[PDB]
Amino acid sequence: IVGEALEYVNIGLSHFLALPLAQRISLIIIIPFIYNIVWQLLYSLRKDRPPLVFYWIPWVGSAVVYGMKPYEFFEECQKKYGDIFSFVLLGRVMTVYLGPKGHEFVFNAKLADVSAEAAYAHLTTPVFGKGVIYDCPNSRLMEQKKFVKGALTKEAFKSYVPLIAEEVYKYFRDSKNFRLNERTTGTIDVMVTQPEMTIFTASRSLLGKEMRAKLDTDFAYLYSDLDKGFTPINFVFPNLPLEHYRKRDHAQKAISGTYMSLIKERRKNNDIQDRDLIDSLMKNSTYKDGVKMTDQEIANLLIGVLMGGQHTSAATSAWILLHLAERPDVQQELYEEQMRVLDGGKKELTYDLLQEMPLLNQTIKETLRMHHPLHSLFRKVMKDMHVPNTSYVIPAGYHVLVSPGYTHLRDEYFPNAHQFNIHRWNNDSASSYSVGEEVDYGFGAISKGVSSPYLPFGGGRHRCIGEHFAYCQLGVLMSIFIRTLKWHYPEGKTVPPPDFTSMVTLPTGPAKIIWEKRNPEQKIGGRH
Ligand code: HEM
Ligand SMILES: O[C@@](Cn1cnnn1)(c1ccc(F)cc1F)C(F)(F)c1ccc(-c2ccc(OC(F)(F)F)cc2)cn1
Repeated sequence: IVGEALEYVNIGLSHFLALPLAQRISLIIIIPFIYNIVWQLLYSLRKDRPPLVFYWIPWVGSAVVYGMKPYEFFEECQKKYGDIFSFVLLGRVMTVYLGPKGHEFVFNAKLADVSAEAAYAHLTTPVFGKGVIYDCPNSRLMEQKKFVKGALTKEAFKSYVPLIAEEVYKYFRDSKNFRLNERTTGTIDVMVTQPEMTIFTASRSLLGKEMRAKLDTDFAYLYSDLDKGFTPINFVFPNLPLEHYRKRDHAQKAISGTYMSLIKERRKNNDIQDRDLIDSLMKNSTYKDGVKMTDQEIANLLIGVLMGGQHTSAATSAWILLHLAERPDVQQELYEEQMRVLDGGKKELTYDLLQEMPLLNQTIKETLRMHHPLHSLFRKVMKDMHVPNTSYVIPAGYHVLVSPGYTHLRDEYFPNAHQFNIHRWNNDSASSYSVGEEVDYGFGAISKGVSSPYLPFGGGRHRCIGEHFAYCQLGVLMSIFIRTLKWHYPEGKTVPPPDFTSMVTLPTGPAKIIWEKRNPEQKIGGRH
């Protein structure tokens, strides 16, 4: 008789349901925690799965450790388990593939194996709007990137350079952080100054003078609100009945409206030229199946590209200034190059002259190596993936995580990886370099191999299309900083650690530098 025993199963369940509320609430915690521990131990005998990082708290997983310092988490995991390992993150299973073969396994994954929009849609769509980037099929994204890249040409960069330089000189003249006509030395926070310079220069060149002029009004409040909405909290809390979210949503509606007003006002007056990205998106924003982007999708794609280039470029800027601020030898070297290429300052900065400043371009290159703005890129795995040369299978529903920024800081690929050395790039000062065969996913010919250990702009179909614009912008910025100012740290200060819980790996604030004018009596002309 085990019928007697199955009777006691029923009896035992009734006694459980009659336990005090003190013991049942403690059991609604103990039973998940123990089953979590038993499951992991049985999962560790699966030979068709990467090793899984142990963790106590269910659902949360390695969240805290990974979120606070992810490169140190990866290196500990890499020493324990090798280059392929999985870890649980706020409900998901993330399979990291570290190193250049992980660049290949993720960035070059078949379109049917992995989805970037499935990983990112809740991150970006609430900020940018609907129908663009990750709120549309991949084929739509590929052509959207063709549209934007069609405004990012050599000829456009030759007109952006004097526009960007004008904004920098105006910032030095008019901003309270400088006032170079009035002050010859001062202290700035680079996390204050660089996001401002970045949007001022990005607005003026990409969006035009009307949109730039709007940031001198109360309208700048809306960019701030929108900017605050650009956060990784959206991964788990995209829309909450909270106040930050309404200012964010209001700002998205208000900013896309301004852009549409200009779009419809320029099409009504047929004022459609070749000035800015707006004119280009107006002239060239029809998919190859003949559907035209709407005015609203055009404005949402403007917010996406402006927001993305905003955070990457302003963090990089801030990092270039923070590193140079303890390197007066590099400032000095960079300044000699300015004097040589620009005839002691008697030549006007041009896009062409920027391409003859290899040390300045190497400084950007070296900063992006040490401070890759994106420490982790995700795809959601759609179909079961076999990891080559292993017995590993990554089942559907997993995420794959690739981290070229980790590889940038490994000694085995960059000698003395943790030293800032622009001369590691002597005779290799180009933003990036397709080391062979190319391929086109819809937005131009890019590198087919993505095995490079330096991948600041990723690779494959989801590869950045902003790299030439960002060099142009940073190039002009830094060329004017160098020529105008020396700068250094307050006493006993140094490079800050990155913020990895943020949207980009920007420096922990406040990060102050002291500036002094090279020519205290030089004045900046124009009215204010
Ligand atoms: C220092 C500056 C920048 C860096 C290091 C950078 C880095 C990256 C990386 C790593 C990716 C790949 C993301 C992924 O694989 O999930 C990417 C994609 C992209 N970036 Fe950038 N970015 C920068 C600035 C910009 C700028 C200035 C623009 C446009 C003006 C831009 C537009 C884009 C676009 C459209 C994509 C495509 C994403 C996709 O296809 O899913 N970025 N960028
Ligand atoms: O790729 C971006 C940024 N980007 C690139 N180029 N310019 N901007 C982008 C792409 C196309 C655009 F049109 C605009 C745009 F902005 C992005 F999609 F948003 C993006 C994707 C992922 C993350 C990320 C942040 C934190 C993370 O870490 C932890 F721990 F999870 F929080 C992990 C991942 C940040 N940004």
